Amino acid sequence: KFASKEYGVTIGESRIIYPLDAAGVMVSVKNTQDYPVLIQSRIYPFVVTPPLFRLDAKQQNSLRIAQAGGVFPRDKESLKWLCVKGIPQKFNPDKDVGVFVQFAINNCIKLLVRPNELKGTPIQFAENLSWKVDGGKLIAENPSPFYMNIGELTFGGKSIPSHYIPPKSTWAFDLNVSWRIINDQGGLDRLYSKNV
Amino acid sequence: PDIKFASKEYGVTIGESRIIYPLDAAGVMVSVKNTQDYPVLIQSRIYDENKEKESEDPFVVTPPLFRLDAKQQNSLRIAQAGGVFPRDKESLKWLCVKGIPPKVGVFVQFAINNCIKLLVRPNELKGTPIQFAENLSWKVDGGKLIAENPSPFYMNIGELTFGGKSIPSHYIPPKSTWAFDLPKGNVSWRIINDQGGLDRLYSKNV
Amino acid sequence: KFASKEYGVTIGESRIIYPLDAAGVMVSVKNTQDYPVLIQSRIYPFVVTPPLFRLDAKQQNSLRIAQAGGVFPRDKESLKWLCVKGIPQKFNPDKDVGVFVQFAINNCIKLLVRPNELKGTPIQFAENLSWKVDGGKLIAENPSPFYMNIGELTFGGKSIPSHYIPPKSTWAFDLNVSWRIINDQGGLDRLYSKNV
Amino acid sequence: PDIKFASKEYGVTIGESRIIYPLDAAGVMVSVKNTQDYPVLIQSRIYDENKEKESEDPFVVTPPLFRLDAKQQNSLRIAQAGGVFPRDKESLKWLCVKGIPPKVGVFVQFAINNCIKLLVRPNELKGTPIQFAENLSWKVDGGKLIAENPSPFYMNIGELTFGGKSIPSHYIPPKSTWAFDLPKGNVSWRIINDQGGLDRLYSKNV
Repeated sequence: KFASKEYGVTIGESRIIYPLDAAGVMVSVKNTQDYPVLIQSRIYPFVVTPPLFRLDAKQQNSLRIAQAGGVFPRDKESLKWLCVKGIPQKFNPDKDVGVFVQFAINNCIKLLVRPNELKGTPIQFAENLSWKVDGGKLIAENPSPFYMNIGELTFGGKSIPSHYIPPKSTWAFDLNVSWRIINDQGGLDRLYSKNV
Repeated sequence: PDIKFASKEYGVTIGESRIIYPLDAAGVMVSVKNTQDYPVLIQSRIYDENKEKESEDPFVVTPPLFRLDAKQQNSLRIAQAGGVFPRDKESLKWLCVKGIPPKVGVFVQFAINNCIKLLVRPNELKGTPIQFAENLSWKVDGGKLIAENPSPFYMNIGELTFGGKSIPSHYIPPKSTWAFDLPKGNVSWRIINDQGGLDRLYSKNV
Repeated sequence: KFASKEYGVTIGESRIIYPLDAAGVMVSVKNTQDYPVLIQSRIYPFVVTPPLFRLDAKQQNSLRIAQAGGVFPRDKESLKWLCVKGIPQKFNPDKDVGVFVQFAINNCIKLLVRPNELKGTPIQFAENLSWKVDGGKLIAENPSPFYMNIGELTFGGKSIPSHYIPPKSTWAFDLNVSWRIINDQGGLDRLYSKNV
Repeated sequence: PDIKFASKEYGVTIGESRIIYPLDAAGVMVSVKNTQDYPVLIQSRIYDENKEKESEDPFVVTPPLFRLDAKQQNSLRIAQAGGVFPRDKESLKWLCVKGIPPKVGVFVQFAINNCIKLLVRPNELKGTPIQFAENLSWKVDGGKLIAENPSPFYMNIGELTFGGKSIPSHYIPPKSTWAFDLPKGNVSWRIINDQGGLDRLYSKNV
């Protein structure tokens, strides 16, 4: 038998905002191990540069995200994912014998694509969510041009696993509603309540 | 002693998230989220790179101890319990949230200590870091590269080279300086903006 | 997602021989980590001493295995298992931030109970295994008073996951036979062949 | 560099297995076993605490590289490819067998480097370690506890105390000595016998 569990939390939101129609954006990638790693980037259209490079211990390097430049919707935000993979004399039985480890790490930040033509900010629209219940699931609708990053969500005084609400669209949660979205200062915006 | 396995976000960091605390606001709230599908016990605290760990911070989080169920999230409440802080410049604090087990073979337990920057921003402060990145000046002393920051903001640097050679980035504290180590014998830099992206390149000679 | 695999082999056999009817035996337990651990022992009758104790980094301590002294068979060897569990100022964001680990470890050596009255050694009896096939499984019989520690086992030129063969008893394997047992020098004894 | 996670058998060692190689036997065979239910790649070699790792040993294992399937076992073949070794005393070698992968989240790989003692025993040597445990003598020098071993065998010590204080055990090489570190300022010991058990206690004054 060999078993492992991981314990920890995500703090806040992290995102890259790509302003639609910009030649591109630059993003830092820092290796914080104290050994060399091979960094490989992909997006999930857009294209990332270099698609593959070496990073020495404690060093950082920039990446350039840039858009193929095909049709994007102009009425709303879109969501892509940037994923960055990192890959890595006398005999002495106290040094040499035992268990040795290696690990590969795959990271993904949201890459948020925000058309220049779009009005205001998520905050200004957070109240305007409305809610309903269907085939057992708690459905939320977002009329907003923005993704609504749900950070606190209670239904009938009991809290529901969060998830963003795509703009001009809907999202369906598993089981009176209150919610807070996440503001552009990593923080939680104010609370709202509604009915069904 | 605590056996350290990896560093941030498992050794690979994209950009840098930050939290702004508007000085003498009653308090900010922060989302915290358990990605596992099993319960996690959560311990939160504020630290300062200039204060001893055991000692208390003027700033405080709530709940300082909280069991969080599978996939669940909770809000933390950061509050300045009346410390005294400068009006003219930013102050850096760190909110850390550590997970732990709730109460033939190996059973391994990985405990993630996740810290994010708490940037204490006086409201008597107009503009943003973006508008001050230029103002950095550079100097070499006892073989260390020294950055002077005349501005009220922290310059969270994300790209640094000195004579083509890339240097392990750090921040430069406001109205203060920072000393970088060298390898061999012109300076170029980018700070990290709010879009979580990198700012423009600037260059200057020592 | 979080996943881990372990890669390694068992070398040879390890056992404690308890000579039936002895006041007891002594066994070393060494902690090879460089930190303190809490050692807890159990047997799977017999009794182990201390049943629970602290062991500093690199230190060792003895354990006394001793038999309740109830009825044991005298015609053959018996098999018990000894299992030993081991349980365990300025802030600086390069030292303090990241992933930290702990692990508990549970070890089991065979505890082989060998009556004084018993003749010879496994080696002298290794040839005397005989084989058959039934409900799809490859069955081995052991007429020997000893456990036969199978270390190499091929059937129709293809190798089968090993397992000991209890004495005056039988064992059934999943799917001409050849086999080697393990001698009391950790090594592999000679090869034999039979039919069905 | 290789990132070390734990030491032997994950930090908790019961007794000590050994392998005896009868000097100038053609070769001994050893069982090796994959407990996982997935394939493992196996790399075997002999080392000497007195030779450099990269350098070749007179002794050799076969196959030096072997993929072993789920739950499978294989025999290794240790052979003295005509080195020159003393007839009068034992020599210690080490057979090491390392496992490796065959060719959102973390994927972790634990690689176990398992070594067992290869005790090269001349046949011109009657008796066993058991019959010589008594012959150890002790001495204190520059604040180290020194064991003299006049015997042809390795005294694989499994219990040592000096003035009630327990000392991290080691072996004492035959017709040679060993130097133990101290903590504070009478000696008691047990070697490890063939039943994998501990021998009788002996005591002596420096």
